[PDB]
Amino acid sequence: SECFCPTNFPSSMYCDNRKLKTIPNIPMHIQQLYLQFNEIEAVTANSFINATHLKEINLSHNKIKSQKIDYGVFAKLPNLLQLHLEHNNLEEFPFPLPKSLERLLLGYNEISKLQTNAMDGLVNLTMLDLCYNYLHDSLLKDKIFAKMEKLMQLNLCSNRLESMPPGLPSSLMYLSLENNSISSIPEKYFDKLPKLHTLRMSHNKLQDIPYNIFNLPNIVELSVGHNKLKQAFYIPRNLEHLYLQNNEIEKMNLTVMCPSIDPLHYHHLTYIRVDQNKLKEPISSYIFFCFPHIHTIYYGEQ
Ligand SMILES: *[C@@H]1O[C@H](CO)[C@@H](O)[C@H](O)[C@H]1NC(C)=O
Ligand SMILES: *[C@@H]1O[C@H](CO)[C@@H](O)[C@H](O)[C@H]1NC(C)=O
Ligand SMILES: *[C@@H]1O[C@H](CO)[C@@H](O)[C@H](O)[C@H]1NC(C)=O
Ligand SMILES: *[C@@H]1O[C@H](CO)[C@@H](O)[C@H](O)[C@H]1NC(C)=O
Repeated sequence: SECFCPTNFPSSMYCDNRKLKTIPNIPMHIQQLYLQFNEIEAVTANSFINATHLKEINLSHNKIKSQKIDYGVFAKLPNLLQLHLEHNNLEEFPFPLPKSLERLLLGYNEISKLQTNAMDGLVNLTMLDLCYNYLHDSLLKDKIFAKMEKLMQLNLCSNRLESMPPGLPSSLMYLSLENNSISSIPEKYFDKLPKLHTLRMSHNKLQDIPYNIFNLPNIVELSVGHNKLKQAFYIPRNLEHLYLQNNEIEKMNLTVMCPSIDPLHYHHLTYIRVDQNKLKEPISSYIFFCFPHIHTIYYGEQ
């Protein structure tokens, strides 16, 4: 009676936006369970005991605390693929979790603790969202993501990181580190991240980055706005979108951006954003000969 189970979508149960204080008893045939936007504090075993076929649980926008999640409640679900726990009051990374897990969303919590080996076995994880938490470098230093060899997307934005996370898996394609306090990137950091397509590092403290740190063969989006960069750098062939707003750039040195034109493979660059730098004039018109696909250069004010 508290939830709605449509007869035409019989494996789905909607318990969302109902001011629920507790998770109701879940029938055994339920595969998609929506409990978001409630006032739930605890996740107890008694609610899930027969619900062995759960593939997706949304518990986002609740008041769940780490200490009120019963041991094993998620881990005993052998087909759980997706777990949403964003917008809760979690202080630590939840464990144990089932190894079937593919997508785990933990954004907007208070995660400041991450137990040694908490990520082990999550070898099927493709998406991990930890944005808006309290992570700091010591939690990540032992290469904790390294065995997640299917991980495609890692969101670590709006945390308390001072360094680039070490030993990220080589599968990774999307890395967000926006709104941390990262100031350098170590020399060969990207050597074992050849699949990186999207790198978001806006709102950090980047300044004296290595020459050709961003010479990345599969990068498509590079977002380094609101940092302290003084110079342009070599644009890699694959890049399409470049976000450089709100840095300390006096001139975009076109020769550094493009030292040679190869007319058999033109660079893919399509979009540059450079507003709120210290540029006196537009970039040299010769940019269009190295980057023939440029459709927009946003200058705003400087
Ligand atoms: C779940 O089913 C078991 C039988 O495997 C039963 O003992 C238990 O009481 C049931 N739980 C419910 C209806 O919540
Ligand atoms: C991971 O995914 C594949 C199917 O894509 C499956 O065969 C394998 O059993 C899964 N591993 C775990 C530990 O759930
Ligand atoms: C940075 O993160 C803090 C919390 O860590 C948040 O309040 C702030 O808005 C964030 N800034 C941006 C630009 O996202
Ligand atoms: C471009 O960069 C090179 C090396 O940093 C330098 O020799 C040259 O003067 C620069 N050209 C400009 C700023 O127009």
